[PDB]
Amino acid sequence: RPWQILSQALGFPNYDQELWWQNTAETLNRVLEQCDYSVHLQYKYLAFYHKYILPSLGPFHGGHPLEISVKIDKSKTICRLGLQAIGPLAGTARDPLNSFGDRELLKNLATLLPHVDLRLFDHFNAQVGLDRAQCAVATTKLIKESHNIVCTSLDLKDGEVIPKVYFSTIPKGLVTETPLFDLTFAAIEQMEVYHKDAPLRTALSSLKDFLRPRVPTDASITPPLTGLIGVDCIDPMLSRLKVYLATFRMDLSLIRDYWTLGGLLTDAGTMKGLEMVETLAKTLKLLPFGINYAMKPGTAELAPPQIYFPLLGINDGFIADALVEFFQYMGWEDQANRYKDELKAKFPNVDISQTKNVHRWLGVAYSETKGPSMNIYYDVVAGNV
Amino acid sequence: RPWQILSQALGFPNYDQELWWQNTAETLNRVLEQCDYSVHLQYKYLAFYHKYILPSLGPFHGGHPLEISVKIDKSKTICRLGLQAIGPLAGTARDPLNSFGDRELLKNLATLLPHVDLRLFDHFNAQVGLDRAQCAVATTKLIKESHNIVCTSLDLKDGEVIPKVYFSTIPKGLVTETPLFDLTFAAIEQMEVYHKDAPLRTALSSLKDFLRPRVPTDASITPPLTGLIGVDCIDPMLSRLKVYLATFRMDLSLIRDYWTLGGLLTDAGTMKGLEMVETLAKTLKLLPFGINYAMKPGTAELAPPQIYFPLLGINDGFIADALVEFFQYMGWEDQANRYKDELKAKFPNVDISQTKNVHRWLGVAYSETKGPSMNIYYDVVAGNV
Amino acid sequence: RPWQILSQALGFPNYDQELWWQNTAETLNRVLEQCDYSVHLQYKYLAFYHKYILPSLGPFHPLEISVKIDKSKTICRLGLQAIGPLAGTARDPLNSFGDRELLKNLATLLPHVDLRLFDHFNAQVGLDRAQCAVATTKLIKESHNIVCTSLDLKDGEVIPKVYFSTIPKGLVTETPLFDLTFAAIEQMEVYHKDAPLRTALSSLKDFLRPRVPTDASITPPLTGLIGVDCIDPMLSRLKVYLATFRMDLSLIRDYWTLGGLLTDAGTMKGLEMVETLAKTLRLPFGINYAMKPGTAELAPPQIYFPLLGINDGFIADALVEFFQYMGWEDQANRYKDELKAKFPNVDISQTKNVHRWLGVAYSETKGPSMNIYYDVVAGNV
Amino acid sequence: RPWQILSQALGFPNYDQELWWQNTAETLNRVLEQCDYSVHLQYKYLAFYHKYILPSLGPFHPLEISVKIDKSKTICRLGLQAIGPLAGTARDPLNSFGDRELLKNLATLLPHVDLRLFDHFNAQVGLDRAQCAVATTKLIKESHNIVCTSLDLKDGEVIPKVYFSTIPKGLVTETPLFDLTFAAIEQMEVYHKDAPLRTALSSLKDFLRPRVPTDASITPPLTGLIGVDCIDPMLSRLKVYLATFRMDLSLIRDYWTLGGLLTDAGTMKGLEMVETLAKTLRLPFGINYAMKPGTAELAPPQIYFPLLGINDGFIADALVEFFQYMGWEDQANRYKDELKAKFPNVDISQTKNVHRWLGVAYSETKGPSMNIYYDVVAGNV
Ligand SMILES: COC(=O)[C@]1(Cc2ccc(O)cc2)OC(=O)C(O)=C1c1ccc(O)cc1
Ligand SMILES: COC(=O)[C@]1(Cc2ccc(O)cc2)OC(=O)C(O)=C1c1ccc(O)cc1
Ligand SMILES: COC(=O)[C@]1(Cc2ccc(O)cc2)OC(=O)C(O)=C1c1ccc(O)cc1
Ligand SMILES: COC(=O)[C@]1(Cc2ccc(O)cc2)OC(=O)C(O)=C1c1ccc(O)cc1
Ligand SMILES: CC(C)=CCC/C(C)=C/CSP(=O)(O)OP(=O)(O)O
Ligand SMILES: CC(C)=CCC/C(C)=C/CSP(=O)(O)OP(=O)(O)O
Ligand SMILES: CC(C)=CCC/C(C)=C/CSP(=O)(O)OP(=O)(O)O
Ligand SMILES: CC(C)=CCC/C(C)=C/CSP(=O)(O)OP(=O)(O)O
Repeated sequence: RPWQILSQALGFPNYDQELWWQNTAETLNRVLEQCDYSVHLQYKYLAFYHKYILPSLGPFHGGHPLEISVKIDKSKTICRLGLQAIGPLAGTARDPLNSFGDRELLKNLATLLPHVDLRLFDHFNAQVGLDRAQCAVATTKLIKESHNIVCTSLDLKDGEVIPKVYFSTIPKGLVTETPLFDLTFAAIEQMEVYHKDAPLRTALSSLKDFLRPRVPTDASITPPLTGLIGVDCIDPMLSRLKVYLATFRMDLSLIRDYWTLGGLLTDAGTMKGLEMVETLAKTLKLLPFGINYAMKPGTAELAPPQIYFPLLGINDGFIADALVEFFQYMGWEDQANRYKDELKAKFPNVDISQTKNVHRWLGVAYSETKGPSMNIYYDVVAGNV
Repeated sequence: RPWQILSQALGFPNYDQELWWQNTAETLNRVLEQCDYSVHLQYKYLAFYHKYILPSLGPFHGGHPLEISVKIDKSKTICRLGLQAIGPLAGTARDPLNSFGDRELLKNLATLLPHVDLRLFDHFNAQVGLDRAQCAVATTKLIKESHNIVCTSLDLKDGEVIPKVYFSTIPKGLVTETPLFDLTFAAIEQMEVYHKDAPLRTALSSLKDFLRPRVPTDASITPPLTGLIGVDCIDPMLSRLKVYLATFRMDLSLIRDYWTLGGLLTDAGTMKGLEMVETLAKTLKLLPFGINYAMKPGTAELAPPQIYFPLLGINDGFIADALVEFFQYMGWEDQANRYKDELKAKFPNVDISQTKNVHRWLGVAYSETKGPSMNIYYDVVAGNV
Repeated sequence: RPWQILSQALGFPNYDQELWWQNTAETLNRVLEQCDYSVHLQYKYLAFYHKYILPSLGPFHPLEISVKIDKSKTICRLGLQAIGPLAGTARDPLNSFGDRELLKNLATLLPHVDLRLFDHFNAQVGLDRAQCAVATTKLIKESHNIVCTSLDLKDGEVIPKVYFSTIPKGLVTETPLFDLTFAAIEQMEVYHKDAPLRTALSSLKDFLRPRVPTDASITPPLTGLIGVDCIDPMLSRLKVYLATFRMDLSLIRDYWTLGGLLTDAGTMKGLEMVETLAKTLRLPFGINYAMKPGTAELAPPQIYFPLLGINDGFIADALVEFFQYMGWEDQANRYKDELKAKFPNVDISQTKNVHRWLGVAYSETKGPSMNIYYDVVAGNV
Repeated sequence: RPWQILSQALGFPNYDQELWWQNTAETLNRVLEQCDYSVHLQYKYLAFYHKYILPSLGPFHPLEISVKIDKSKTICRLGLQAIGPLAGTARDPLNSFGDRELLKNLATLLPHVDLRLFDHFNAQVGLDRAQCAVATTKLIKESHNIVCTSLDLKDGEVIPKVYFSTIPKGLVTETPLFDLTFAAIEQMEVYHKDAPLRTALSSLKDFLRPRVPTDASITPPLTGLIGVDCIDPMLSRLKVYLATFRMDLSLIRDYWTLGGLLTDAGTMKGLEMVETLAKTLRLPFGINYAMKPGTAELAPPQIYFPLLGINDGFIADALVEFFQYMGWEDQANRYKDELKAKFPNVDISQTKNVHRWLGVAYSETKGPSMNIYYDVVAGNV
């Protein structure tokens, strides 16, 4: 009902927006129900999605697909939306790298939401953004669906909408012929919060020392590489800063290396998470792999990253069986016994035992305070067509 | 909650729209609850009001106030919205009679709602609408809040939105120096449905014979007069056509004359409704009075009109006591025992025992098939300020 | 140059609008120059086209630019199908909203634009959603349209006109086209108060009754379009258009003279001219009968020759020859060069789709006139 | 005439936009003519102003048109405070969104517009919602603004500039203005990679340290504005503006020469000119120190004389006298007539608010220049 009511109440300004809603909103409503969001929050979020996200999605120019993800720990499941906002001139001479859509979205969110802060967005836009002529050069040197600089996620947590943004470093790297490592840390080392917070500066210096010998010292795009910077759109002093590595090679040895920061982290917390990540890899027998190093102001110590396993081209029925098995290993019997039925109900129009593109990523995390968590990213449109 | 959730989910494009929502939507949500609309329909209608009605309302140019009305019979209470849509150039040289806002609204409704039909709107717009130069002449000859030709109501019935429009005859009357009676019936006699439906033509001819000697034969604006034409925005063949009289004089004798069509209607149905209307007038000891004659294709017989009692300048605490008394007379004990508490809860920010502008109209009706009904029109903004 | 300056000053809200401008506005600017509109009017009309027409055009009948040529002057006109943002979907299957949106915007821009006739014909020949969906089943997939619009760029103003198709209501109601055409006209406010129009129409009916279908069929000749000016109903020309596939010298005489009703020298001079043009030279032929309130007498129609599928180099040579016959030596000596310059990105000697219609007219007061309709996009791609 | 043609072609989406056009566009057209912009550029810039500036202006600092006069030419510039649709409400208390909306639209219109410096300074001196609400308690009710914008109408292009106020972040953070100004500048990408800019800035700091507050107070002279060009950071002039209430011949010397640091004949020729202008002649005085990447040496500032509350007839006579002193006889003989013609709906001899600022500059390569800022609305109402 909510996704249908809102469709009857609001209609659509054009057919593209209708088509996006007809191929996403039922799934979104279902995910929200399954995660135990109340009716009022289902309406909150679907209304929000209708007004603010539909027009950002573009036509039904080369972007990553609209992704709904779930963050699962033993207590609860939190839903999140990941998108490439698309400007109305995206991919044309006037906007070759689609540099305006995501800021338009965030500007609109800043007058909607009382706790959204654009300062980190603006900071990183100044540091890794490009002018028109530089965007045109970057399109010549880039695969035709990487013609993007920023993208956006919306965490649907505690009855609020929490935006996050990701800035790609590659385009400025290609155009300026500057090493990715240098332009990443230079952009970070120029933040206001960096200049006033000793713990962040320590955490970063340790991260730099780990990354220096593993990533390129030259201007090449040779993995592993620092390809993305992530921030929360909140007070700079509260915001997690994230450095993402992209790489094509992952075996048990590189997992250990990335997870522990090459032997720096040796505590039982780290090793229990490591065992869990190694087990997951074995369970899957497994786009680049991602590694996400997270830092916060007021914290001098690096914690283990999150590792993202690409799932495109692996059968979704197998992934679902694999995840049930893995939830059993974790002692999450509740999650194991519903996952498969709940997956079928999110995507009723396809048979998951024949698809290979519905599960896209599986991110893994351990914290000592919070616990272990499972992040599953779905290509929503691929589960509705 | 729904009115608040939608405010958090959607925000506002400008301050005027926020201010309208802050002074209407809580009351609207409360009315909808009191009338037993489910949560899902409360969201349906409030979302609708947010997207479609807020931008039509204009700044927080001379129009009638946004009105929420309730239609009460013993079974149920139906909620309705009445508004003057305001175009963005309303009252300026480019649009002196605000001739565009209501059509903009209806165009938007025609792509939203599957059963909305514009043919009657367009027909009456062709017959009583004016060009720019004629609109400017009419502004010279009109009171500065009658600078309007059409207005709109939205019946919120059976989980649907049913639009109705009202066309004022006075402006074309003033500008063309044509009698109001003539231009009203001429416009009606030119309808497609009139040309093909003998019963409507009979019903109308009886109405004409009753109205001819009571309203002006000349071009004057001397009451009683045919001041408004009302239609439903549905298939012309299903649509009720309504002719409204405005007048300043009402005593028991004119009530009898209007109610029975000067002795034409003499059945017990008509006389029971008459007794009820006479009692209501006595109970109130009572803007013009309105009389609304309703016709439908396939019906050759006129039924008694609805009579509208203006309540502006009478104390709202007295009206509420008066209505409780009157609901008792009718044997509607349920409605009598809640009316006063429910009224206070619709308008918590004012003390109704001191206001005089919250109740605006009280319309009365009797049908033999449906039953007696009570129509109460509230100035929503006056109950929130 | 104006079309380039306005591009630099205004930009585009989206790529479709840019593309329409990049394939139409240079030509439009050139037509305006060739017709001797001043620089200020070139800017007036191109700025107008940018703000009001671009968004009506939809994603990138075809946008038509036409020229009305008599010996004194050449007047430029734009003919379009406005496209609503939900056109062709379940919510708007016959694109019934775009043209009214355009006209509402014009009613606040222009002091003399009147929507009463638009609204009257919309009420009479328009359809509701469910009837629009039935009509889409029974119609070719590019005739999913009810109204279109023209903008006459005359005397430094913009004069709108609208055209209502009768075919959809015909198919849905299974009513003869002749009956619904005249029924819609006979219901006008102006018809009820103007005897001369009623007479003129009764004579047109008497001529059309035995020539068009008495049944519900869509066979030619047929009353397929009603045209009105968006001005005071009492000043507005009402036009009834016939569409037909058969035209020979005998049918020309029949249509031109209303089957022998018109016999004056005015009529016969125009007849000789129209016969010659035919000799000099697949969409139907069009015949357009024009009536005005206060006029009881029918005049000869305008006849539209379809030119789609005929080579544009041949049409140009044919037109030069014909302008010579008329004693318009000036128009004959420039036509070919001016045509090349309107459409520089294409070779007009290779194309078959640039010239679309050639309408012809005679008046005794004004004179003979030539109306050339160009598919602008086909001369630019 | 262009401003009238564009009005007829484009109309207005709402009355506020009409009103702004009816009180600004005639003047803007007249200024452009007087400065010898061709008809095509008059249309370029008025069409631009219609589409992009009107909706930014809000409901009907004040919209300023300025002229930069040297002996060769006069260049026209527009200075505005863009106004967001929720400006001044709880959702946007310091109007922090309008100017970025305007610049985003300019970035797709114009090929050379760059937002990196805009974004950098927005991150450094901008505030979140709760901090914007605190600043509104501590600020006069028309200083509820953080950024404003100018558009230089030079060489047939539009060159945007932005100005960030430091005062709000100052009040909210209780940080000295001097510290936050330089901290924001010292964090630029270009500062970290350009030694000459760092040197130029260090010399400016050394001059400003003992003259402006060391505490958090808002007392003069103070660093109140940072100005940047919206172009490649490496080409962009960075400007630090002082606002002060006290100016005599001694402080002029002090500001002009950087307290004796600059002693060359270029500096002293400009100094004589600025002294004369002062003799010839309540908002503060402005002093604008300009730096560029690749330049290690500070040049003399531009000094802005406030003219609000002084009679405009007297200012005009004062300017004629001063153009004579400069040997600009042409500019002296037309100034007064050209001023009357810019503002025909008002009598400029009765007004005190039309001329707002008079900025003065010397370069050795270019020459002396005169910048006159007009409150356009005050010359039209
Ligand atoms: C801009 O980031 C992307 O588009 C991602 C992740 C990514 C990021 C960098 C890179 O070199 C390769 C992949 O590539 C994807 O296919 C994808 O789905 C990504 C992603 C997914 C979810 C999300 O919230 C952000 C990015
Ligand atoms: C256009 O109609 C109005 O504005 C009404 C009713 C009316 C109508 C005609 C007239 O000469 C005097 C009053 O005047 C009112 O004050 C008012 O509230 C009217 C009304 C109210 C509700 C509604 O749904 C339609 C009209
Ligand atoms: C709805 O009318 C059209 O689309 C026209 C003319 C037409 C009109 C009726 C008909 O039965 C068949 C064709 O068909 C065309 O191909 C075309 O170019 C038409 C036209 C052109 C210009 C104009 O102002 C109106 C219609
Ligand atoms: C925020 O800056 C302004 O609004 C200005 C200049 C100013 C700047 C800083 C300050 O502390 C006091 C005044 O104050 C004015 O009255 C005015 O007209 C200013 C101005 C004018 C044009 C321009 O391009 C920028 C600022
Ligand atoms: C291949 C690379 C480097 C990254 C792509 C992986 C991906 C889906 C990144 C977004 S991670 P995010 O949704 O923001 O998750 P949290 O870090 O807050 O748990
Ligand atoms: C003074 C005059 C003539 C009329 C004003 C009275 C008024 C409030 C008219 C709208 S009546 P309406 O809401 O459409 O009620 P229904 O007839 O369907 O019951
Ligand atoms: C009806 C058929 C088959 C073709 C006619 C083509 C057509 C509608 C041309 C426009 S006629 P129009 O431009 O409105 O010209 P005028 O009658 O005012 O001279
Ligand atoms: C800072 C004070 C008090 C007044 C200055 C008034 C002001 C900001 C004028 C604009 S300076 P601007 O137009 O940007 O001119 P240029 O420096 O490029 O010559």
